[PDB]
Amino acid sequence: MPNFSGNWKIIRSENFEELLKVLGVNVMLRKIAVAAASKYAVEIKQEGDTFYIKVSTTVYTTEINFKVGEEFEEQTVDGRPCKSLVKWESENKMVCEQKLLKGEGPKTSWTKELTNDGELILTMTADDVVCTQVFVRE
Ligand SMILES: *C/C(=C/c1ccc(O)cc1)C(=O)OC
Repeated sequence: MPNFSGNWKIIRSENFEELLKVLGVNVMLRKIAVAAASKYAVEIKQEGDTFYIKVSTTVYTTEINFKVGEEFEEQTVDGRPCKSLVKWESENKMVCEQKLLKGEGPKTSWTKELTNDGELILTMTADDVVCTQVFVRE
């Protein structure tokens, strides 16, 4: 039965560069990252509240596994390791709060939501800045 499970392809990406700026990435790498972002693909497998997620671009791929409600280790958008915890906020929206393994830095979070119109919306937050990325089924 339809849930977050599937193969998703990005169609829109708002404020990605601004987010990277907040995370201290230099302009030239930001521009390359924006260009790289238009090939973001996401593969999800969901059973109950257990999730497998693989995000990839042209040259890079990362996988996470989590159970809602259970702390796990992942990276921030700028590849610093963090402790993560995901909770539901409604039937098809989840919110992840993150804490840096080492160091100090901006407060980062992310959300994933399946909409009525069959889109996947990712938001990624760093301090004051919110990046939104919209995906549709392949
Ligand atoms: C699901 C997910 C995907 C993602 C998208 C863009 C970038 O840059 C990293 C990761 C996520 O939870 O990331 C925060």
